[PDB]
Amino acid sequence: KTVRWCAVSEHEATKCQSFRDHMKSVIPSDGPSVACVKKASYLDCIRAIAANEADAVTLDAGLVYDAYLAPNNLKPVVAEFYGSKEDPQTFYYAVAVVKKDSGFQMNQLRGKKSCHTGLGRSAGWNIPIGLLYCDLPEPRKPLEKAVANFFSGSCAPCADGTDFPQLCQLCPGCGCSTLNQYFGYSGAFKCLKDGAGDVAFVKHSTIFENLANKADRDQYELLCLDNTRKPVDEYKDCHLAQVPSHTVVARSMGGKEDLIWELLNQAQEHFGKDKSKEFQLFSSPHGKDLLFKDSAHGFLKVPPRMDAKMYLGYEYVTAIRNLR
Ligand SMILES: O=C([O-])C(=O)[O-]
Ligand SMILES: [Fe+3]
Repeated sequence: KTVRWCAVSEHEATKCQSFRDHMKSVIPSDGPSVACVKKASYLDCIRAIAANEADAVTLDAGLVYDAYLAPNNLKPVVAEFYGSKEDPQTFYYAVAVVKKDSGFQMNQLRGKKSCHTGLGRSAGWNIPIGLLYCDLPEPRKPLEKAVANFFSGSCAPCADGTDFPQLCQLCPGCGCSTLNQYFGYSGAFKCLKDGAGDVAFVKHSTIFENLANKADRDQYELLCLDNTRKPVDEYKDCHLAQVPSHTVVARSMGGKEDLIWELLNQAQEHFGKDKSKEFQLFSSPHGKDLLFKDSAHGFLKVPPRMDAKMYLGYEYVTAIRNLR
């Protein structure tokens, strides 16, 4: 059958079209195929899947939690893994990247400018805001406003700029897709690189995906929880938290989870890491982290009928619930 993949905005749509075309060039007419459904935000994708208008979309773990809530109740079916095929990692590190010598520690973030990957995402929001919660000025609810008040300007993609204007000060409109150049891991990093923000809440691989030369990376550092700074290569001993890997989600009823796995498992063999000169699942000339994360090395099938809370784990679920 055909898996209707939900692509968010034009860059992902282009990659999705290529995914469909290349799969059809190596997969038999009776094999798994992919169709593309374009949406403006992951939120529209979640709704589309619940409404039987699409079948699959890859989501950051914080969003996987949101997708599980009523009335969507989507479930994780295929997880990304990082690191390498030999040593698959079903988690990653949330870090706070800053420029060398900017003069401030984690406990001095008040009044600084922040670059977030997006509202509700693991490394860019849930983890850092959860750690800074008590530092935020009262009233702490709504959370978005308290965060806007704490920093002196930010970019929080997907936030409502009408109600929380300061959250889009660094990226007018707070676009929830790659149409917003400061959206996502690499978008938040660019926000820091360009000088718009003072800190970028991203993952441990982010700076390495954007600066190939160590000499350039040496101009950046990481904020550690003990209020000290360390080189970007020392993230294992200077991170905010470890979080679950991104996962493809689907409906619980008539969700096609078996076909989604068949599609992706065959796809990673044909177009996975370093497999093809024609197409790549984990990179693209059209942008970074389109459909799947560039840092992913493959996919693993989620255990039978597992729901979001169980997949995420008690530690991360507690982190989200405590923040809220
Ligand atoms: O984890 C995050 O912040 C993301 O995926 O954007
Ligand atoms: Fe993420």
